[PDB]
Amino acid sequence: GRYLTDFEPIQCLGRGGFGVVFEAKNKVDDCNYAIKRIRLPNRELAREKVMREVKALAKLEHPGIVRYFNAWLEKNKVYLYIQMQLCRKENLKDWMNGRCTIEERERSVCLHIFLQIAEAVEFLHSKGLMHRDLKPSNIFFTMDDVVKVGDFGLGTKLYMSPEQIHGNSYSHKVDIFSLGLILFELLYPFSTQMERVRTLTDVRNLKFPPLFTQKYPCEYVMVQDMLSPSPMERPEAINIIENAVFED
Ligand SMILES: Nc1nccc2scc(-c3ccc4c(c3)CCN4C(=O)Cc3ccccc3)c12
Repeated sequence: GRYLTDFEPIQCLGRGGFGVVFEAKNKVDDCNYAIKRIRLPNRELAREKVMREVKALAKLEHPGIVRYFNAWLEKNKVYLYIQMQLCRKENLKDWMNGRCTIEERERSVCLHIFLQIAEAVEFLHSKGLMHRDLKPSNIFFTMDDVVKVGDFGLGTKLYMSPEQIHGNSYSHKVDIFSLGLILFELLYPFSTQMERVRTLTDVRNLKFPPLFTQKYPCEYVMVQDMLSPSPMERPEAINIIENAVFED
């Protein structure tokens, strides 16, 4: 089909239960792209849902949202292709892994990163959309270093709000919970992978390393709020963006 004819596959970038993402070079324009292939549901109503979802996402233009290029269908069982700007190999998880000391995690740089994520989320919320899948392995950097919120719309539960885990009804407030943990994680580097999971699961339960609360008193209170078991109590993305910790 169009994919094999117009593109040269380079490598596989990711494989969820949803679909697959490939790096592919367009033969005509010579640029490399990230192309997600999704198996389309056989049922009529489920297909219409997905096709409306595509039409909503295609309208999205924001500094913190990956640039969209094209979407199309191909028959084998039908597949939906979505062609997006190719971000860097190193995602936010990799970024944090390569910087394991306090000196390597400068306050300003970390907050500038978090702010861009938070602004992308605020933009989606204001449109009536939620992200649902905010985690460091799904947060990207463009070639020119702009932070991008990852794949969404159509893995660990470590960043997933309690209500979202339990299959309970939920709102945009789920993204705020995810934001809290990411803010903590940006400011608190880890020696080992096991320390990371040990500490993060505690932070989910509102139990904080005493060195974090003393070094980051303001953002501690903020993270505490964003991590309420009760979604109503979590602040709006706009409130977080306008918080005093992002003054300068
Ligand atoms: N863009 C990417 N660059 C490098 C590696 C990877 S791994 C996954 C992606 C990626 C990122 C974002 C998105 C996708 C793959 C598919 C759809 N999409 C979105 O952000 C959703 C969206 C679709 C259409 C318009 C706006 C947003 C990736």
